[PDB]
Amino acid sequence: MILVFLGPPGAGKGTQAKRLAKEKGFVHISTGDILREAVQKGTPLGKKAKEYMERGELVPDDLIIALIEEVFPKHGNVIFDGFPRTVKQAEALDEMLEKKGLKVDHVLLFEVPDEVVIERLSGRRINPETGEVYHVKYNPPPPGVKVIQREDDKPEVIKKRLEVYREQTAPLIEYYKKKGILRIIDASKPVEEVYRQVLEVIG
Ligand SMILES: Nc1ncnc2c1ncn2[C@@H]1O[C@H](COP(=O)(O)OP(=O)(O)O)[C@@H](O)[C@H]1O
Ligand SMILES: Nc1ncnc2c1ncn2[C@@H]1O[C@H](COP(=O)(O)OP(=O)(O)O)[C@@H](O)[C@H]1O
Repeated sequence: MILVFLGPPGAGKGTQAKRLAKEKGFVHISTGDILREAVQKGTPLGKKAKEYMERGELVPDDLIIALIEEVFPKHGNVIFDGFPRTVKQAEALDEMLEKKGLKVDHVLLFEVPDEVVIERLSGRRINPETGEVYHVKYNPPPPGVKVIQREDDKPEVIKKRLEVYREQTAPLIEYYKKKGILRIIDASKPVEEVYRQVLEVIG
């Protein structure tokens, strides 16, 4: 089963993907996580992507399409988390899947208001060592766990990321509606409740 998680930054896509991957057996592909690793390792991809990421802009399509091809599994259960983010990316994904004899089975839209995701992003914290994601209110780190705030989780960058989502990524909702595989998740609820919706959609 191939899943696409679509929705604004901070909707909880990574959080749901990690739990679903562990409990139900999916490979989790997060373009955000992979890009951040590239920046940290100072690869040619990382050095180019950094400037876009830090300003809340999308990384150019050709770079992202290559990234995904590099980590594409042969078949089986996959969650695409934060990919595609543009129509060109969605077209490219369809092509990649086709050449592997695969197709997108469900696109889950994580529907949630901007005020909800602003609080989620502003309070998001990461353990730079384990990569585990926390939230200063909704999932605080335990005593003794050092965390950091991502550079792109600052207020002006959150604003830009949401504008970019509405401009370039939101059109994918109707792209996938036309194909008849879009399913709406209410992502404004607590983690367990969103997870049960995800499981209800995919069975
Ligand atoms: N599919 C993609 N296309 C273009 N840029 C991307 C893509 N995925 C991630 N990025 C870049 O990485 C940043 C953070 O990725 P994102 O998916 O928002 O991860 P997170 O939601 O955990 O912040 C984006 O704002 C953008 O700069
Ligand atoms: N349902 C939820 N309710 C409250 N906070 C959440 C929920 N899901 C995730 N979070 C927190 O919100 C932030 C964003 O979650 P994340 O999974 O990184 O979103 P995305 O991958 O869509 O950007 C994180 O700090 C996370 O701990």
